[PDB]
Amino acid sequence: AMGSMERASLIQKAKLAEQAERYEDMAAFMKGAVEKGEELSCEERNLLSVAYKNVVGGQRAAWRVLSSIEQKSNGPEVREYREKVETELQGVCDTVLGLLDSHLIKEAGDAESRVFYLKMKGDYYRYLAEVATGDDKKRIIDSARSAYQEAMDISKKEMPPTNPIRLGLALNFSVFHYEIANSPEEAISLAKTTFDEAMADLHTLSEDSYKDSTLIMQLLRDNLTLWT
Amino acid sequence: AMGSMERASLIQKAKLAEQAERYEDMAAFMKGAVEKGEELSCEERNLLSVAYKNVVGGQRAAWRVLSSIEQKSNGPEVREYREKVETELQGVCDTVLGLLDSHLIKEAGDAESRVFYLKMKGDYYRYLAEVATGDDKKRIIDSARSAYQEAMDISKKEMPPTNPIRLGLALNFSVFHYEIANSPEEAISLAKTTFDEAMADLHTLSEDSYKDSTLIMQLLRDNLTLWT
Ligand SMILES: O=C(COc1ccccc1P(=O)(O)O)NC1CCCCC1
Ligand SMILES: O=C(COc1ccccc1P(=O)(O)O)NC1CCCCC1
Ligand SMILES: [Cl-]
Ligand SMILES: [Cl-]
Ligand SMILES: [Cl-]
Ligand SMILES: [Cl-]
Ligand SMILES: [Mg+2]
Ligand SMILES: [Mg+2]
Ligand SMILES: [Mg+2]
Ligand SMILES: [Mg+2]
Repeated sequence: AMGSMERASLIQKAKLAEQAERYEDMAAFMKGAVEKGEELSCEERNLLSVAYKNVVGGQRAAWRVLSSIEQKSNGPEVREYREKVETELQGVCDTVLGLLDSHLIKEAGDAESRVFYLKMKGDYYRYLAEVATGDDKKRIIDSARSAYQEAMDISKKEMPPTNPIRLGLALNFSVFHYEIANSPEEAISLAKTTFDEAMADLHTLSEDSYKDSTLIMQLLRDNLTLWT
Repeated sequence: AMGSMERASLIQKAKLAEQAERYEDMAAFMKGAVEKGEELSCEERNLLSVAYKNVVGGQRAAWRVLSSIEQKSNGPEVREYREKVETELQGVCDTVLGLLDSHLIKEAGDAESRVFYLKMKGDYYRYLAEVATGDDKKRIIDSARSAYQEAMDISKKEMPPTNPIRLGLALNFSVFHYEIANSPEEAISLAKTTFDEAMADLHTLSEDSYKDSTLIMQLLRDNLTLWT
């Protein structure tokens, strides 16, 4: 449905929809921009990420409320409506995974872009894993694992330890370990190594870079405090 | 699309969607419940009101952001996207007005229901008036006026001055006068008379009724403070 709108108009309207807190419209404008087939700039990558994080964040928070109600219940209404929200959540994750696979990841040759999109692929399989059950759940967990691992390998080879994309990848992969993979020690180890390596690289940064890096380091510290 | 769901299941799912902060789903479930054709209980009236107030509240807040950006601008994108949001806002107001007219108002014989639905009819024409221009704007303002006035006449004949529905009607009609009709003195007069008449009736109330009434009296006082 965004096929008739210019790419630059879609980007401009995504920024307006962000100002208006209309994140479903923001996601649909960024989906249309990706579908134009050109690579995304750094600014455009971040618009894409912000739009879908907020859309899925609404759905995950709802699914959590409904799942809690359902667990306490244990008529069909609670389960039906939890299933409705779950399906729409899965559809959002599938849409994002579809954009990554057609064809954002394959055309991303620079480290900053390739790590960004692989971390997104890990995050959206992780959201699928949160609602999954059984050994359907297993292949989804492994897919999230694989994406984060490929991003980590690239990030370690190609980015400094203070790069905010590298930091946020490590933060989300530590949450995957803690929340999804039942590997709290791996979680803690990753978050502590990441924090310590970044601290030792801070001296290299300008004032503005320092503020960007240390903000994500504080998120790593807040988790280690929650986890230990 | 809610035609196949039982009325009681629609009400139960509206309450769940409220807990999950999913107000578009809440509105669609309550729309489906009204469309069953039976009168609404007091609790159900309030579910209907909460669902649509939140949906339209999102849209009005967005429209305000975009209108402000557009005014400062004065390409087509800002205007196009403001128009997109405006159209969806108008469609929500038309849907609510449609439910009131088919056939909630005509079947509402008790004062508490009839005043509730007429105040809703005033509020949703008032939201239409906020985005309207010219002398299209005039007939819409007059429609909001007419609905509030009919509700006020009934409320004064049939409800005590502390009844919370009567208070909230007077509060919203005073906002209509101040914001839409360019009649700040009428606004102030209404809000002060309403506050004073309720204060003199408080002695008749139980503890719980007193808390309900005085909460809306504080909203009247907060406006008089803003307006004087
Ligand atoms: O409270 C959190 C914290 O989650 C994270 C913390 C650190 C890194 C990544 C995440 P997320 O699980 O949101 O990707 N997330 C909420 C989960 C419910 C939906 C809104 C966001
Ligand atoms: O800040 C207000 C105060 O508006 C009122 C105050 C008293 C009575 C009725 C209203 P409203 O105009 O929301 O019906 N309203 C916001 C207007 C922007 C959209 C969300 C609500
Ligand atoms: Cl449902
Ligand atoms: Cl490539
Ligand atoms: Cl548009
Ligand atoms: Cl009647
Ligand atoms: Mg073009
Ligand atoms: Mg390339
Ligand atoms: Mg039935
Ligand atoms: Mg009747």
